[PDB]
Amino acid sequence: GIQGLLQFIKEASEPIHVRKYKGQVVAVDTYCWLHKGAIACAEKLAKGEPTDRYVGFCMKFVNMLLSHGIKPILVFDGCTLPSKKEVERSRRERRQANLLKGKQLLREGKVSEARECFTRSINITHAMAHKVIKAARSQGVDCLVAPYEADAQLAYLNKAGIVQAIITEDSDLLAFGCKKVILKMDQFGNGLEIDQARLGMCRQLGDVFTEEKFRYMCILSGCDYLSSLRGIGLAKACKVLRLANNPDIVKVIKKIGHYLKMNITVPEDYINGFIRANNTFLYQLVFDPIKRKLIPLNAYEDDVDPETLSYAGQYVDDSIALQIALGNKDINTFEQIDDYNPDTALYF
DNA sequence: CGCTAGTACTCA
DNA sequence: GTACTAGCG
Ligand SMILES: [Mg+2]
Ligand SMILES: [Mg+2]
Ligand code: NA
Repeated sequence: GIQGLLQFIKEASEPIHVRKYKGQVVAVDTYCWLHKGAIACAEKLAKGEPTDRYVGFCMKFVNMLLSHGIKPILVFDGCTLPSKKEVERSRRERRQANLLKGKQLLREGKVSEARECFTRSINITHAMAHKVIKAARSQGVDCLVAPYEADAQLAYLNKAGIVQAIITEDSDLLAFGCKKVILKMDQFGNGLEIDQARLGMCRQLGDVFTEEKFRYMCILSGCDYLSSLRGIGLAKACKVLRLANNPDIVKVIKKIGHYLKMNITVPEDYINGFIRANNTFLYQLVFDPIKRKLIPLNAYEDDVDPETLSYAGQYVDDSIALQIALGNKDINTFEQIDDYNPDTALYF
């Protein structure tokens, strides 16, 4: 998530209703809904007790979309990104800590406190996601498990013209170069839509409305793949990018002190970290639903060697990739949990 | 004014 | 994943 991006470009947003996309196809960042609905039954999840409330919670939204003549594509997070492993470890430690503390408060008598910790302990597994997948596919709703981050997969589906809008809460979708993003959507169909073309309505951006410059800005402000230099947020990064008559981003990164008059000295590690972050935003592996193969989010440019981009996700055989995409192969255990086949009983 | 980091929150 | 803001440059 880009910390503060939604508030920074709020002039590019407008209140809409999803009836706007009647007859069209939209993709869904389902893990948001999963995280929301899991909270309704955090006690049972923490205690290990069985619960299927989040399933109905998601299917509620799904049916809401279906009622307005919309075809929703539920997209799920797949395997872990090495380039994001920091935030993943952080959140893991967080959830585990709140879990142990929750158990402690459970055996201390503290009720609401332990329940709160349980809310802050929920780890969305592929099992729950697969419950939602079966529940959705039972009603003809297409589902897709990304090879890695759902963000990149959604971005691809939107760029490929397969879907016309992305339903999510994460601002990263804009940094991935999505055209239309529906945020803050409730269970009725009311949400805030940010359009890429409307980024020009943001006076603060300046000439930083192009996909490349916008990406550079989001990265420089601080993303999930790279922490920002101390003292650098959205405004100063956008300032740097505005005051630059140079397409070569690296030289600009080095001259950040000049462009800001802040006397900043950049570490040599941060340059490579930036290269890696940009390469992750650009070339993270996604799954083609049509050709059924692992491709990068954007086509490889001639100035990059795919061999060096393992942190943007490593390749597997397209059979495995397809079985993952269908939700048959467990993301964690890598063992088969289902045997669904889109041929026997999208992807056309 | 901008940015970091801590707090609080997503359900019902 | 989010929003809010007190402390501070
Ligand atoms: Mg995501
Ligand atoms: Mg993201
Ligand atoms: Na920052």
